[PDB]
Amino acid sequence: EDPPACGSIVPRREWRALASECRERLTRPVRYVVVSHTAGSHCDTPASCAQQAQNVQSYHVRNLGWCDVGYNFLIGEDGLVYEGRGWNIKGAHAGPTWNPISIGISFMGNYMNRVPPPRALRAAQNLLACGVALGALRSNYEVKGHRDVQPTLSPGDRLYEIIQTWSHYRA
Amino acid sequence: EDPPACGSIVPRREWRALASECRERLTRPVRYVVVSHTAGSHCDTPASCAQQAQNVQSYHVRNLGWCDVGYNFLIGEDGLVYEGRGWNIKGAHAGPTWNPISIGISFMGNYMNRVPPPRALRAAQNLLACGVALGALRSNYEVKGHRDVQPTLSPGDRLYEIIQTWSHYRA
Amino acid sequence: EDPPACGSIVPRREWRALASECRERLTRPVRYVVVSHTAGSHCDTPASCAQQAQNVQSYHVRNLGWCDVGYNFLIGEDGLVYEGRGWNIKGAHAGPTWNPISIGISFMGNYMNRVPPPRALRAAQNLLACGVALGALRSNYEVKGHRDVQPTLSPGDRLYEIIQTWSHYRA
Amino acid sequence: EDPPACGSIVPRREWRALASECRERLTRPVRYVVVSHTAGSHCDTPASCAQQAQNVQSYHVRNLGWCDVGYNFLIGEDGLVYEGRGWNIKGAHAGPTWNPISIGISFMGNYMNRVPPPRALRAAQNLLACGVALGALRSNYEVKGHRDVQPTLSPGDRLYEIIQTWSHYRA
Repeated sequence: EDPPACGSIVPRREWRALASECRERLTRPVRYVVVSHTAGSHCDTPASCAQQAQNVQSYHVRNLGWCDVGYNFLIGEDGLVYEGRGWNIKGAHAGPTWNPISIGISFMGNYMNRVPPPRALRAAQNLLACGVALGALRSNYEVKGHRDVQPTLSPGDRLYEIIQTWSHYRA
Repeated sequence: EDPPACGSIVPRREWRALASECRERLTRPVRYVVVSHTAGSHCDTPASCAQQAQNVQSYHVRNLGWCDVGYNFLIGEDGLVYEGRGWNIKGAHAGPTWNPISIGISFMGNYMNRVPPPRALRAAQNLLACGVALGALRSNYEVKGHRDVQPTLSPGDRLYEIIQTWSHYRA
Repeated sequence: EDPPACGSIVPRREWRALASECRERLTRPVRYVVVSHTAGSHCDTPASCAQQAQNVQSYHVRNLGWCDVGYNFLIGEDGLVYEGRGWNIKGAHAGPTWNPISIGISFMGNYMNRVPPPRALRAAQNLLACGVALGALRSNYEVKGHRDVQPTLSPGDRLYEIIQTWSHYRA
Repeated sequence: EDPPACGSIVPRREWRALASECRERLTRPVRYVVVSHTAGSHCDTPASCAQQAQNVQSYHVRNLGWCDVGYNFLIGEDGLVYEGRGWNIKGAHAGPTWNPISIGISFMGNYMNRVPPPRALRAAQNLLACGVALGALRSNYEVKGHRDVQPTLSPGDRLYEIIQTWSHYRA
């Protein structure tokens, strides 16, 4: 358990992630959930997606210098949700104006002309569900697309195309 | 009326199962969950396990002439749960004295001397978790080994050896 | 084979018992008998008792959500023995360590400051005789006080005094 | 700011308990608390209760054969909490289904027709506030009546009426 029914999340110890060092904490009942993409390479197997998460964190830790991978959760097309900063550590993912008031979830890969498979979309929503259930996400949580809050191309034309569908998407 | 953060399941319409011919139902809160293996080939990709599902369902349908895949849910080493007969229909999985009062989930593989991967064990636990939230299983469901309800090595020595540690395993 | 009759037990059928869902079994011969009371309200007629018998059961299956009334037999001031889980299925009456190895007869009522009418005593002391002849009980079974194996006042204070008198009472 | 600030519990070695013999560990945060009552004699002086506490202990330890006073914490009408088997050791107080996912606090006495003094009602609540501040009790724990999970009158018809009023009582 991770208390309630938390839609199968892969713990850090499992994708061989480097120890975090982030100390800033999210004031908890979070309201917004910004959705993005990594614009990087994608993976369709648990093995390649654990090697892929690794690739993203190392770039964030070793190269850019941050305390840990900046997303709170990474979603692979292997239908699995990878753990990042978790439901409590404020993540660096949408800018200073949004990082402390929202959870950040990123779909691994670049979705300009490519749509993520149903299992990712499913894994994603299922991850939000265990969010409310946990008491980290207000049942009245609002999902904004990365574009919506920053001058950016992500989460890809196609991936942004679908998030507009979600019962919680917002203007 | 009552859905608390269930979990994510791969729909038959995705692993392309055949049409179910079963029309017999399980009476709702179900009290027992029987765990078993298929003593078949494992698979560690959403792709491969979309076939292993079929292999199992067709063997059951085409060769034993059953109305559908035997178990209510199949579980892959890929870390995803495959929908079998689901929470509503009675599956054929552990003798006539046990089939009408239990949910039968089965890890796809011959776990005689092979422990299933963490993500798989995680998949199953979470599945039963959804079970409760959804309301199909009692809050006090009782996970029982296959070999506990009838004469077989199933669900494999090492897999059985592992489920006895589960919070809901019983006598 | 020796018309072993002592059968004069009201059968589940007769007191309108809800169908049991219990399936684990004792092993005959069974060596111990734990005597408890229900600390509940007493009845003294085949009518008012098949009433209480139904009540004690709804409390065990409807409230505590158990697979059936927890005792193996219920004695009534009406002088009759009411079938509970019976001689073969293991009840839920004295805890993890005794439940597996013992039958649990319980007197319907609260014997903290009353002595069960002779009918009840005769009824029970006779019920044991049955267990013996049929084989359910070791010819030399040992009787225990509910409070003997669990922190409680059961089987009542004066009723407790009385059983310590029985031939088969053990330490 | 926010330091331990736990209320105060009488240590084991102050009321003289025998050495504990238990090794089974609770897994914390624990989310359920089951409120029981010894159903025995009350006390109202740090002297009489410290005595009463060991009575209860010998009974569970030498009589029943158990490894230590069944409960995790005993509440005295003297306004003081007596350390039972503590915050992290599995107790024997509500059968095999709850003993491992709950903490067991018992009010020394019998409240079937006697309301516990306010001090008592404040010592037990203060203890709970403590258990949350120490991360022993999940922040959103639920209080259950001993009788809501097992067949018994415990904690007492009036004490039971008292706790249902509680902000965490959730049957």
